[PDB]
Amino acid sequence: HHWGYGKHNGPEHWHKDFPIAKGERQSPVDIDTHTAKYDPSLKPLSVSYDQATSLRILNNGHAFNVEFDDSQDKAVLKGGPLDGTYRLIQFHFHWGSLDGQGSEHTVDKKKYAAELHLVHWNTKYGDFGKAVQQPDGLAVLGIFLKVGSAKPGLQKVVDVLDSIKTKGKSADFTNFDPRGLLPESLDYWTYPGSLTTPPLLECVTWIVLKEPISVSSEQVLKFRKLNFNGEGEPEELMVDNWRPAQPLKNRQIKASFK
Ligand SMILES: NS(=O)(=O)c1cc([N+](=O)[O-])ccc1Cl
Ligand SMILES: [Cl-]
Ligand SMILES: [Hg+2]
Ligand SMILES: [Zn+2]
Repeated sequence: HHWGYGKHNGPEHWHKDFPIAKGERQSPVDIDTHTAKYDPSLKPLSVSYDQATSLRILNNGHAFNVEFDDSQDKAVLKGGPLDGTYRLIQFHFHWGSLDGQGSEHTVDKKKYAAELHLVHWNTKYGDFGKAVQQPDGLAVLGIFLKVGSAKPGLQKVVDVLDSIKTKGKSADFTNFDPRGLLPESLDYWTYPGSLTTPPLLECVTWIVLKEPISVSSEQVLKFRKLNFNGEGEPEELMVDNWRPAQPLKNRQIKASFK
């Protein structure tokens, strides 16, 4: 009985094996744009993905990960609310069964069709493993996806999904440039949070971009062809793999823009 997104193992059940699910800084959260406050103390956000080196793509049972070689100082996120440098290790998405839902964070209660998460670990901690034992160990750059015009830079990911349909399958995925998945503006909202998936560790500084990227209906439709199940098992489409908004509690969301 592994955690998942179904009726008997979904978000409302996670707290049993992962008590921190009811913690003080859980993610995602609803971003109330009117309550968010512009923060002058925030420094310019820096996303440097020019040397990013992808290795492979994997269906892990709850989503698919595009993994990067993080053994060297490449693909780094710094500035903004961050102290020091954070290194990109992987990115993945959360999406719905319909265009009207799919994102984890919401904006004034609005749900987007999907949400992209670029995961980075604080280099001061040596590696990802040690980083997730720290309150400021991770930084996730979140980007909303809406259905409209296709995103050319996403097609290479879409076309390889047919090879990793079921849980456990992986495939080489080199030379993929994540810069092609970024919107024009880096305006963002930021707050202290957690992993949105078990173990739900509270080590994340969330940086959610205001401007969504547009992807085509065809592209998201292919995301929905993936399977939660492993090969040879009854088909359970990989859809609605998103956790709903959690209590903001003692937290303030800061905006990088006026
Ligand atoms: N959703 S997330 O970005 O908080 C996240 C997801 C996973 N995952 O479910 O593979 C690992 C790390 C992080 Cl920070
Ligand atoms: Cl597991
Ligand atoms: Hg999983
Ligand atoms: Zn995620």
